[PDB]
Amino acid sequence: SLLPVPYTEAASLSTGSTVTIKGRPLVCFLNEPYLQVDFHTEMKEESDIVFHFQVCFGRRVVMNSREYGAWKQQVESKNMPFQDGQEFELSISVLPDKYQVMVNGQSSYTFDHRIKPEAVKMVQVWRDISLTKFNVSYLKR
Ligand SMILES: OC[C@H]1O[C@H](O)[C@@H](O)[C@@H](O)[C@@H]1O
Repeated sequence: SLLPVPYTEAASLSTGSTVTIKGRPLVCFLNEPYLQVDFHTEMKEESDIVFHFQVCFGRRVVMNSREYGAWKQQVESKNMPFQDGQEFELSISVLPDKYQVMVNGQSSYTFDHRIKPEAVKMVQVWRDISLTKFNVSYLKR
């Protein structure tokens, strides 16, 4: 809807930064829609990924990083706070030791930094969703 998907935005992250994403799945969970959020080191899609967050609605969540063109140790979670056919609010906060992911205001996943957050230069949100809001908090030094 509001914003185009794939959605790409140049960004700068550091401790205290928050990325808020608002959207909804394009189809019911039965058809297994996906949602993917990648924090890139460069403005290009082929660049490395500091934090890869992929949701298979109703199934699982996978997190990883792509370093020097290679995927690393994948982390899998079965925690599924997302609701079928519902708008969701996803917020990713940058803590000193890791990323904390909140879904609709509830802590749901964390991922220890593998690469310093300062290496991020772009964020891309894509797959099967309509995007209504994308915001990066630049209120701290
Ligand atoms: O999430 C999908 C993507 O990240 C995983 O963590 C890795 O195993 C990659 O091989 C895979 O292509």
